[PDB]
Amino acid sequence: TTYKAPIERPEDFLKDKEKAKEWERKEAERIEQKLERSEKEALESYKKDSVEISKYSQTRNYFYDYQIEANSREKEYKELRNAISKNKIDKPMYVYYFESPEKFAFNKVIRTENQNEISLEKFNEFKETIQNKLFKQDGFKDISLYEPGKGDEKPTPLLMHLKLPRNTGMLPYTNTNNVSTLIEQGYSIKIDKIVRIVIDGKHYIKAEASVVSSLDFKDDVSKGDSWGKANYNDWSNKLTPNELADVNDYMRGGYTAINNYLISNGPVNNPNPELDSKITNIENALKREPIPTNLTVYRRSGPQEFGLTLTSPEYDFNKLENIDAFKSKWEGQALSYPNFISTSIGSVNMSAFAKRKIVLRITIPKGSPGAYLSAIPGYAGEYEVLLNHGSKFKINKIDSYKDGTITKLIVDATLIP
Ligand SMILES: S=C(NCc1ccco1)Nc1ccccc1Cl
Ligand SMILES: [Zn+2]
Ligand SMILES: [Zn+2]
Repeated sequence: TTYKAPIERPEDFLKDKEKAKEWERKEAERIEQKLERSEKEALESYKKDSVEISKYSQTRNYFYDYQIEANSREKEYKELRNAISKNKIDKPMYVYYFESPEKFAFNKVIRTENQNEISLEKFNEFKETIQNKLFKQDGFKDISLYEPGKGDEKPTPLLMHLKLPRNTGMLPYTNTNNVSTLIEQGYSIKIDKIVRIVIDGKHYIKAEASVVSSLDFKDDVSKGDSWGKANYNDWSNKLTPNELADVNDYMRGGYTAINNYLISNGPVNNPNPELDSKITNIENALKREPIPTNLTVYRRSGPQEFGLTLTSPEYDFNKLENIDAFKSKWEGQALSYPNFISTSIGSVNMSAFAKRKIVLRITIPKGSPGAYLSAIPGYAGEYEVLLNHGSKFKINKIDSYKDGTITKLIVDATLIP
């Protein structure tokens, strides 16, 4: 039943640097024979501009489809992405890399770079920050295949020991006299265990991390639409006529009256049985065929969703103090929506919400209520997934990016069951 690999390796090289580097060099030479000339050229460009190429691969998919196509960095992105995808690994591989604790919204400082010790207080604070959370990792990154020792670069107090699952793209390559391994990331990680370790008198937190598989179509709306239609083409027929009629009414513009009623706390202030009945039916419809796999969706959120307005000075994310204030208020916090929440399987910008500065990137766990409404023909919504009213979201991490000269935010959140 097991595939025999061309160059044998264990799942983890552990502290064995010599054996890891030997394997990595042999793999780099082996995979080089599978690469196309345009793929080899993309790898050469990568070594001369890795920082900018990596930053581009993190946020390229948030633009309009025509902007992605027109971007001068897109050709290089596609070629380097294809190169890594030429070596999907046959069995899991544990990798190692140093990470900033800020990557997990930990701002209390594990220890300063010049400091040695890690207090029990900071270790416990870090544990409570990362426990029971998923964190999206995205973009090109170089990783190591063995545990660092004395002679190795250790730029932070946090060491990631991450299990890459089978079929993850991994590209070992040569760079002048050295060898490195490139991955594209693009998955959720969970930190299962943290331990204090000592390397040459200095203390580090070693984080045992694993990938929690999910669908994330990003700018590939065609692939997302195929998945949505494969799972929800027969959804309309699973509903009662009243449920289907209320879902249809909502989709055709009834969402304004229903959601305004929910936002205004209408069930408490002025109960409307006709609106309550529609809400009941739509909620039931969303529970008929739960989201069948962990799924990432994207919502271009209005400032009112985060207690701001279009003219609020706090909504100007071009100022670093406004980003820091937003992160302080929302990172690690829960956000509950009284209304139904429309999202898209695509991360691309859309003309209807062109100027919205907040991109809510939601991971929906398997079994959540929801439905791919765009499986119903002739609908305005773009590749739409509707989430149930009253949904709660845990905000895990917030990032920023530039959309032209306007700074926008990416809010990495998880739907709570
Ligand atoms: S940050 C880091 N590894 C990640 C990496 C590979 C290339 C560039 O950055 N340090 C390290 C060095 C040697 C062995 C193991 C580790 Cl974790
Ligand atoms: Zn010590
Ligand atoms: Zn309700």
